[PDB]
Amino acid sequence: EEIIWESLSVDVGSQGNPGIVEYKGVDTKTGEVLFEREPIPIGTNNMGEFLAIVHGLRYLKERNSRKPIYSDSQTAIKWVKDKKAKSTLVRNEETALIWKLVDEAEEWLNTHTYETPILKWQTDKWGEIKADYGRK
RNA sequence: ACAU
DNA sequence: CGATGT
Ligand SMILES: [K+]
Ligand SMILES: [Mn+2]
Ligand SMILES: [Mn+2]
Ligand SMILES: [Mn+2]
Ligand SMILES: [Mn+2]
Ligand SMILES: [Mn+2]
Repeated sequence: EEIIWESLSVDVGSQGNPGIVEYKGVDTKTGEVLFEREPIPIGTNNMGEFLAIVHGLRYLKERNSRKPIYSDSQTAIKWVKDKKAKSTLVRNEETALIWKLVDEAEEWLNTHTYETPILKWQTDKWGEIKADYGRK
């Protein structure tokens, strides 16, 4: 209903799907960019959406912040809840990097706690999430 | 049918 | 038009 402006917004960006994947996190209120992941040669949109949330959790935890995280990805929000990224991406040499990062993100979830609310950004009501890359 |  | 997901 109401945007929680005191929040962190995260989003994937890509060149192809599967393709080059990156992600960033921004202050929902100001748009200030707070982190940006270096492009990963091959990944899926949903893997990046997932890594973005987990990085957000780790970022806020390190800084003792209780802000929620917004993501526009139904899939990634569920993967984080389940602590299991059920990606269909083949495991081969090409995809080894992204799969390592995803496996490690899952491992972090299974060994750490958080109270961070993970909220659905309501794109249909509010427009693009503020971490969007503007490529669509 | 919803979300990317 | 194609792909990734529940
Ligand atoms: K969107
Ligand atoms: Mn997104
Ligand atoms: Mn795994
Ligand atoms: Mn986007
Ligand atoms: Mn367009
Ligand atoms: Mn489009």
